[PDB]
Amino acid sequence: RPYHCSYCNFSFKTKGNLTKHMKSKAHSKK
Ligand SMILES: [Zn+2]
Repeated sequence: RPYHCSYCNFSFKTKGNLTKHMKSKAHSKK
């Protein structure tokens, strides 16, 4: 999908959600 984590394979539906992943201390402060 046009929304795949920059690490995991957590495929979201929109930027808002995907951002929620990068938002938390997941792993993408870069
Ligand atoms: Zn991830």
